[PDB]
Amino acid sequence: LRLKIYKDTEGYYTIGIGHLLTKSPSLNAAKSELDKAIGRNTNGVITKDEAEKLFNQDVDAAVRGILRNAKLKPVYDSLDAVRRAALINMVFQMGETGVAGFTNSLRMLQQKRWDEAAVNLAKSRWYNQTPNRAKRVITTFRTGTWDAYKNMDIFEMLRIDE
Ligand SMILES: [Cl-]
Ligand SMILES: [Cl-]
Repeated sequence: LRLKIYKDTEGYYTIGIGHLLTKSPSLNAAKSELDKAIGRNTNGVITKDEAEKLFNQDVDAAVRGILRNAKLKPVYDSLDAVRRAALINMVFQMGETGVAGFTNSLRMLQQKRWDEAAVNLAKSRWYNQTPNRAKRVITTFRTGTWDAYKNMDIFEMLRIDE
C-alpha cells in the first residue's frame, strides 16, 4: 500500500507493510537504510514486489526472534497455531525485547488463562497507544479464533494491521 517513506504511529520512518527503517529523525538516514534493504538507489520509493519481499523477511525475522528468545519460545511452543500468530503479530510491532517484557502476560498465556491474559495484556502502553490493533490481537489470544479479523494466516493478519 504505502510505497514511499512514511512515519509510523511512534513517528518513526517506515515503508511498505510496517517496515521500520530507523528511529533517527533524519530522512536521509532513513533513505540510506532503505537503499541498503532493497539493494539499489530507491530515493525513498519502492515497488510492490519490493514491499512484499521485505514483509516476508520481516515476518520470518519476527518468528526467528521468538525462537531465539528464552522467554518467548516456551510460550510460543505452548500455543495453538492461531494464538502463535497473535504472538508473532506482537513481535512484528514491538520487537522481541519489547514482547519479552510482558512477563506476567506471557505466564498467563502459557497457563492458558485466556481471559486473565487478555485483561493483563490491556494494562500496557501498547494497548493505550494502539488500542484497536491491540484489541484485535488480544481477542485472538482470548478466543484462539480469527474472529476479530472477520470483516487468514499471520501474513494476512499483518497485512490488515500494518
Ligand atoms: Cl514492524
Ligand atoms: Cl491483570
